Amino acid sequence: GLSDGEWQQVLNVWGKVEADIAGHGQEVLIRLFTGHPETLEKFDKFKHLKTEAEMKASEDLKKHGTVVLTALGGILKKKGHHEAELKPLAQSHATKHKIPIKYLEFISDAIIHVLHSKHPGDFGADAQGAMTKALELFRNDIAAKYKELGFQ
Ligand code: HEM
Repeated sequence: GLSDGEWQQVLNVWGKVEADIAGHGQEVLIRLFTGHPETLEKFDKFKHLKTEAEMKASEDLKKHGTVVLTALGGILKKKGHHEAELKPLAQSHATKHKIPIKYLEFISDAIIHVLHSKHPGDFGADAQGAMTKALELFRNDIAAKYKELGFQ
């Protein structure tokens, strides 16, 4: 649950992402894959990537980064009223991709890391607080659907 002022911070930060969605999406996935190499094994189309240089050179990884952040941005713009947008993603990630909630924690922290890396000194403590709360809400509502499905 976020206040109006917190949502305003989230959507202000998101403007930074929308200026370069592919570059942000690429770096988020690279941070996930290099920090948590077990996550790469869930992607049949990226498991061939052995080095970060190959990851950086992969145009399909940048494409998928655009898909991921476009979906997340659509959810964030609903300011919590995201049941219709979130349900299909919860279902596909639990039942088809088999993504444990832990990996959603990993990618949430990766987003925070990338924002500081690309905007050092321009991602203030209030903005980090609000973005963190928004990603916690996203993860918590996914977790509720995971529990319904019995997925661990
Ligand atoms: C912010 C969190 C995430 C968002 C918004 C997101 C979004 C998406 C979307 C929109 C798709 C394509 C449609 C679909 O299959 O539902 C997708 C596919 C997929 N996601 Fe995610 N995802 C997220 C996190 C993760 C994480 C953490 C993992 C694994 C560590 C993951 C694994 C996958 C896989 C394996 C696919 C299929 C890729 C393919 O072969 O095309 N997702 N995701």
